[PDB]
Amino acid sequence: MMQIFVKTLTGKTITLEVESSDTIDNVKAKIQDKEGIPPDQQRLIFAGKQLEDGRTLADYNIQKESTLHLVLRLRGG
Repeated sequence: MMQIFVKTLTGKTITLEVESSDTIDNVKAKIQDKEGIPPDQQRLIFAGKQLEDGRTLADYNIQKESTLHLVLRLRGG
C-alpha cells in the first residue's frame, strides 16, 4: 500500500494508492485510461526514474509519496 502522487500536464495532484509489488505497466494503464493517452505519446518520470513497464514499484526502490509527471513528447508528422 503505497500512495502515488500523480501530476498531469495541468499540474493537478491526482491522489491514488497502489501496491508496491504492482507493475509499472499496470499503473501507467490506469493513467492512460484516465487521460486517454497512448504510452507511445506519454511517459512518466518519478525521481528521475523512467518507466520500463514490467519492473515493480519496489524495483525503483522508492515507495509512497512519489510523484508521477506526464511527459508528452509528440509531433504528429
